[PDB]
Amino acid sequence: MPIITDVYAREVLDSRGNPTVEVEVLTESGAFGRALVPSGASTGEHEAVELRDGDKSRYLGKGVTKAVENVNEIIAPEIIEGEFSVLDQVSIDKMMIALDGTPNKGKLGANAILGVSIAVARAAADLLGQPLYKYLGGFNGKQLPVPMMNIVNGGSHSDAPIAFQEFMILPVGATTFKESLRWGTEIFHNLKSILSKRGLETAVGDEGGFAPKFEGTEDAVETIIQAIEAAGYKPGEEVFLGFDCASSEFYENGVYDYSKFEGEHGAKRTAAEQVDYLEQLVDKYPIITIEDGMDENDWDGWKQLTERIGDRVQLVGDDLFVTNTEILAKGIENGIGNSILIKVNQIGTLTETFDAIEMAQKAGYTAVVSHRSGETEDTTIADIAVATNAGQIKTGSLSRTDRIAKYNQLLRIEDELFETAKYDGIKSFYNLDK
Amino acid sequence: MPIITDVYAREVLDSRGNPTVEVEVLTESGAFGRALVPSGASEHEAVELRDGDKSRYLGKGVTKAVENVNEIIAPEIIEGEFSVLDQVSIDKMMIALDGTPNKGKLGANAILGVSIAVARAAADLLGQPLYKYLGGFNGKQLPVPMMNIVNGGSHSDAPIAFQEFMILPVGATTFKESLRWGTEIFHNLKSILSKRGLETAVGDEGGFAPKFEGTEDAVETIIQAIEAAGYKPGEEVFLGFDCASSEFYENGVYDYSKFEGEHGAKRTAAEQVDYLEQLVDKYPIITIEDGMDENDWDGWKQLTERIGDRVQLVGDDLFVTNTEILAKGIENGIGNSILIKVNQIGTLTETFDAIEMAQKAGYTAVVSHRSGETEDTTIADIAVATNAGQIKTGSLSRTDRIAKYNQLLRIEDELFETAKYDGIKSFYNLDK
Amino acid sequence: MPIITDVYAREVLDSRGNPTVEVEVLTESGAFGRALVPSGASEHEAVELRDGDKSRYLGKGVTKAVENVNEIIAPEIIEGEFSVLDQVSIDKMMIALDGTPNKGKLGANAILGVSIAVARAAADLLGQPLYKYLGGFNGKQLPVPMMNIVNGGSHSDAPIAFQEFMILPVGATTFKESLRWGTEIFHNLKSILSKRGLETAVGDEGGFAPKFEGTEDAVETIIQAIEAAGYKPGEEVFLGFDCASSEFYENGVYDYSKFEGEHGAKRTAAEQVDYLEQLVDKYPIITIEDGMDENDWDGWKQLTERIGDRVQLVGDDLFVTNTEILAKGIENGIGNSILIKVNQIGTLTETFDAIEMAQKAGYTAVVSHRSGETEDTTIADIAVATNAGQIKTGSLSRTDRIAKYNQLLRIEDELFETAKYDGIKSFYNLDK
Amino acid sequence: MPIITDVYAREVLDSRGNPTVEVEVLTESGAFGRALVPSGASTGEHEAVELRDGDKSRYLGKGVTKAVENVNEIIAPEIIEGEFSVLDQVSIDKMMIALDGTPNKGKLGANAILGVSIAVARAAADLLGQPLYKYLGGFNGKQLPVPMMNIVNGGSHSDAPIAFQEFMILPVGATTFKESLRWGTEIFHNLKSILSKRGLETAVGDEGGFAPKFEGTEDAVETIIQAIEAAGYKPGEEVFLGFDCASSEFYENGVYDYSKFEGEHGAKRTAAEQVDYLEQLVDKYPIITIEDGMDENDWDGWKQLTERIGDRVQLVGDDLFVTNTEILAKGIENGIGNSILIKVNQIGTLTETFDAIEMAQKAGYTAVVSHRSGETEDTTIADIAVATNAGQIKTGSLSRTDRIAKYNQLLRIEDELFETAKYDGIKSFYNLDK
Ligand SMILES: [Mg+2]
Ligand SMILES: [Mg+2]
Repeated sequence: MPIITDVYAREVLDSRGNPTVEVEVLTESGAFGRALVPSGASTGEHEAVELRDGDKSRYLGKGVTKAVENVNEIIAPEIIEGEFSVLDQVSIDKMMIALDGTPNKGKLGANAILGVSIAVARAAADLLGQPLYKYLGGFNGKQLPVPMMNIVNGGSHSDAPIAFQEFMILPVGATTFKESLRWGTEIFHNLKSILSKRGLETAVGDEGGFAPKFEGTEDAVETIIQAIEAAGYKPGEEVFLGFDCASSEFYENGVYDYSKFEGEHGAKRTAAEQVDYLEQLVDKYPIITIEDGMDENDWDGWKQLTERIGDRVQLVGDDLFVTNTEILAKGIENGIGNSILIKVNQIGTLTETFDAIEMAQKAGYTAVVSHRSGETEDTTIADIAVATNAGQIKTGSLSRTDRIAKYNQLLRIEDELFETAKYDGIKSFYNLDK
Repeated sequence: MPIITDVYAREVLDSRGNPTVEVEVLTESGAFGRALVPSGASEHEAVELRDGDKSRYLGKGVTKAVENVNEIIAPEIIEGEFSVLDQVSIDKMMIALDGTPNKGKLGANAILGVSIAVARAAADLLGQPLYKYLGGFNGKQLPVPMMNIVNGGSHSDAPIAFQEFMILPVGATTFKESLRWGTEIFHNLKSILSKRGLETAVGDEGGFAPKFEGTEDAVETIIQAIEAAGYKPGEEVFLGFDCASSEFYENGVYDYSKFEGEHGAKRTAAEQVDYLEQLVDKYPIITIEDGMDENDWDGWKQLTERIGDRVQLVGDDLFVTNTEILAKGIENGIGNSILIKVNQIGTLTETFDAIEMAQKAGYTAVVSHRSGETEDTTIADIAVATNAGQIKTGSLSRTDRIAKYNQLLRIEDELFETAKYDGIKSFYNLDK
Repeated sequence: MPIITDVYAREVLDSRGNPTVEVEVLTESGAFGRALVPSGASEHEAVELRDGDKSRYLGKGVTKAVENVNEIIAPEIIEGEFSVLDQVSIDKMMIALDGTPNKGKLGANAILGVSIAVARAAADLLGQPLYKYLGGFNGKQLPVPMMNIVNGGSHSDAPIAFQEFMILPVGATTFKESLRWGTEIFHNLKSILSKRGLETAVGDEGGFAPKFEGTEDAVETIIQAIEAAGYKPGEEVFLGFDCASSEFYENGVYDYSKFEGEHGAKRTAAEQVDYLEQLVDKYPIITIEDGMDENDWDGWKQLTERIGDRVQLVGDDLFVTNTEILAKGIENGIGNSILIKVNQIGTLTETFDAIEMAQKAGYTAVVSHRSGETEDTTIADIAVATNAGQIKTGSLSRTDRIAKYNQLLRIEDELFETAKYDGIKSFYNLDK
Repeated sequence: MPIITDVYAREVLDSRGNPTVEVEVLTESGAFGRALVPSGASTGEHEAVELRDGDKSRYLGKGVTKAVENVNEIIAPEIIEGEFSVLDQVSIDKMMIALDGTPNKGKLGANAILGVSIAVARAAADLLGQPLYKYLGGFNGKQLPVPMMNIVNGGSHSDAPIAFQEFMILPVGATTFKESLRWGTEIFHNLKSILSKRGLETAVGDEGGFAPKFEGTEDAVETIIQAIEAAGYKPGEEVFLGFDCASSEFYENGVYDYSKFEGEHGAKRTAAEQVDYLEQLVDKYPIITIEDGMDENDWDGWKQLTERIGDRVQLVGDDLFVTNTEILAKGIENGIGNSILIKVNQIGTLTETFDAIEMAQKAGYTAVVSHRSGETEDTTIADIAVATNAGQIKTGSLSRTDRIAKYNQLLRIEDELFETAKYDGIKSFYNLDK
């Protein structure tokens, strides 16, 4: 029954219109799994890199035929001839890491390897008749994540004078994930009206949120607040706010240079002034989470920021950790941050992904599983959040199926869990004292 | 074994963030089907059921529809011991159970959910690809895609009357190649827009709504993106419109001033035809959807006599996926193509009847998406099952659209050397 | 197929010769699970049900608990048609069926028996090793074992206050190697004791209770056995205590005179901390269990501030595998590790919640045996399922202990090249 | 279905902390059996010898990697390539005896061979859906054994001035095995109190019984009696006593030298005086069984002892017979003893074990299946006693799971047998006239 008999990859498209890898796994008894890999980075300092073709005359160089070939001609024959059972996730993942033989995964491609890794796990779940989350996390996978819902974009994703890349709402005060999703959409739609009445742009970006021409950061925040209240919810209690500052995008030579995005008179802040500024914002607005508040290399700044607001505010390393456990470990040992953004394709296997989540959790950090800019109809990250009782997810705004499909999968998971389902609300932030 | 043992509905979300119905069907032997219903309409149209509870989802909840499946439709199926393979008796039974031509008591969305999920479960039981279960052994023709790229009319702040502008990669050898071109043209257009300082964020169907100066600006810029990607506008890639002329038609006149400024022409039926013929003569346009008002039957006649031999004329608002109205169009020689919106008629059986009617009249049947979509890909399989030759399932952005394209890629891959992509020969309705 | 068709309990014996509960679960398809319950306690603790019939087993019979399974719990499961895979709903249902927080109406031992046997049967149905069914695909980390070797306090006639002395073979490469070392050290100690004319018979946990002269004699002799076996006390093998200080704590004072003669120090909270720090500075001690009284929260704070960065401080009596109390310890920064006794909380679900809480607070969760054990090996699989990193399951003597060790050997063997043994890195709770 | 497809051995630990062999057998249809071998002797005169590694730097020379290798590299390939069905116990056992080719089993190791032998039988029982006892003994295996329960130790297992190695209680007067076990524990626990009140040692030895510092043999016996009575049972009727004298341990040159263990003034008895002494003890105390009352080589003494008390007292050869049927046969032909201790690993296969039991039974002797000092979680000897309607077992005191697990298995066997179960009490001693 469980021996893997076929592993097949093909070229398909992601939510941005760019090629990506899809892999299908079949066992001798006919259990089946399909995996679609989200967009990645083909160059980087510390992450698994995906393999692109570079053929300027197909898909503007973004085709993934090489990665597809590597699956079909290198990985699949090793798996088939090895007679691996679909249940041996870790050996298969370890075999693929060694077969690529680079820390990068850049010989075979992180996209090739991950497609296989997830396809196998899904096939195993199908074979056992298990919901994926329980196969991945065992019998006690039951906690639905509080979602970080992208609502407004800035920085390099906007023309408006705003340095922070993304603003989010978090419906922590709901009692079920189902309710939390509802609130999200109500707030989203109310915001759309408000923007439309103001004559601002209503079309959406990659994450399915808005990038309107606000006057600045406070305009943006306060308008979100207004949308929360207009929908009938309370900002301090039921719905909270979050940032992805992506501060690396505007940091150079020890200066957080807000004028890269906020125009001539934007503040040029030192590390100590960046912290003061974020503390001010947090004392003013009901902000529960900040991603990349300091630069990916400003560890002293991260330290300062963690010492100052880390007891009562979640601080998420994205560019800081890059889903790398050697870097996460150094962060943990130095008391920097209290949360890590887990991007599955940035590390490249399910096994390594679960090791990062476990490492994070065991240090009292939160592990927030994350979408990419180019997503697919794959809903695996919803199952991973519940499998690990992660307590949080970041999978986009409240439009576009590349985002909504994950929310739908969470609805199905909560439904199926029935009376065993758990939604911890504010207690999901176990990384926080106050 | 094929007897249906569970029919279960659930409230989920569509691509616009509004509630829709999901239905799951199981047979005694463990075969499984899931359907999600696209966004619809709450005359002459199957209607979806919305809750109207101002405190939930702004009145757009579908708990009553979900409840109609679980408390009314499911027990009828289950107690009736219907086989999962008896698609037509199940659909028929649901139409009778609802009792109104509207499908308004149970909801088109309750009914269609079941209808699709039953078919998918049948395909699962039989080990068949869905397109082959639906269409028989000969379902093998991949559609030329109508790819939305620019929006106007009420979907834009720009002074353009027509609602959609489309590209059609007819000249490609395979569906796979044609999809590639779509994306390359689309990405070239994107960077041309940002180089002109125009807006790049997308709407419901994953396309652009840029502030162009006018209809000629939009078209000419689409053409330039096609050429900047290295494809020939006359032969490899054609253009298409959805004018949605019903939107700017008031009191016997096509009032472009509704969307196109203060000096937009007020146009008579004869002047519309002239303008459309002008555009067709001045640009490589192969299809026009709703070029005339839904009730301007005289105008439709005129337009079909004028350009029908060489341009596809698609009724959307004109036929509303209603076979009574389609029959009348055919009998009176109006149009040469019909947009099929599965949730607008409400069953798979009626959808296939509607397609069959169209095809037997020498019309093309263009299976279509809705503004609010889902992760569901059934419309891809319908297109191939009926060798329709065409599909309209959005731009090259948003998984709500791309998922359908991806499913066509899997279908073509699976079909291997039996797969067919006709290109310009897909337009069997066109005398030219 | 996964529906539970039989739940059956039976009176058997534990490793001390006292009655305990055995439960067997069967599914429709023939999948099978057997659990045996370890010895417990008849406040803030799940309680086991004892018969109290002075004419049977000296009042320790469990016929009423067995009867609660067979006449009350089983029919609820069977009539409810629970799937064997629905571990959390079954446990939840049993908690509600009992109704008291104690688990005192049905008995923690009735409930836990069912809970474990259901999981084992699920693992059997799925063809999965139990650690993988319980923990998901990534359960692969073998625990460093806390190996009891010498006993004191109320488990010895010798003048020693602390109840247990342990070795930890942290420096080993594999669990297999670490188990080997345990046995070699233990057998070397045995012959050193018989060469000194000291007692060699073993207690409940398979260790020794020799009449040493004092606490320094015991420790120094353990170290010598470690060195006589060719291992380095500082790096390869560390020591550990279970002081069980609650035992000699009266009226605000740690009264070593309870066990340590007539001139054993009466010690204040501050003087306990000093002494413990002294020992830690003078010997390679990596863990202390219950170094302070179960109710001396101020003292625990003090001790954790003092040595918590570099010594593991385990609450046993302090937390009583109760998440309300654990939460408070975490909130107040007391301890850095919790002893998990599955029968002290009473379900697998609550056990995993308790472990999860601990791990998420940066605490280690040390799965534990009880004085009265059985041939059951589930705690081995729990340790690996949760990648706990540690286990406390006895000395290197008695199958009640060795069976668990043997099961860890099978687990490691089965895991093959995926198996992990972290050694000193298992102490992720320790800043040093 | 029944063909053996895998035979696998590994190193595990016994109840004394020493390596032993564990073997697992699988058939093509997935029937499974696991066997753990108890401690043996690696040298001997007349027994199967187990194979130890002799590597002084692993497990102090007691590792069994060689035996494990022999299973995996010699026995398993013969079984797999031979395509033996799991049901052909005797051919497989005969094949292993010949493959080792020595009377000792010392080439491959008695531990290697037995592990396989039992694993196969268990797999066969699993394959057929049969309780093991019925597979081994056919449909009429239904008699629960009267247990010989170790309670007090002496001789070389004690510092106290007592020559006899072990003292036992036998709850012959109970009506079920279940009840008989209860009585055992009640007596055991009562004895523990009494000893504790006397200030004597309460820790346990290998068999889970006591080795306290009694004044001598009578002190020991009478204190056991006291514990019987204090628990509410009658010494002459419900509970009887037994010995393992292990008289070989203190015999030399025709002298039973009690001073080897009972100090300066211990009696030095001739063979005729040993018999008188045992007869005296039996007339004084309710002793129903004596193991190795005479030396393993003192056949004339054994004769004398059998002629004198053999009609009314059970006399068990352990060191005398060494589970060897050539020696048992000579004993039977010479009228020596009336019972034999069956140690499965001393002979080395299940087949040979059943031949010894059958030989014993057919001579009107009793066959008492026995534990070893180093035991395991294996419960096979419980099934063997019932399979053969042996009527007696010797599997230790009433503590330690290495002992209790056998008692538990007997409880399960009795339970499952239900109304067909049989516990003969005193009539189990069919070898006795009076
Ligand atoms: Mg239209
Ligand atoms: Mg303790």
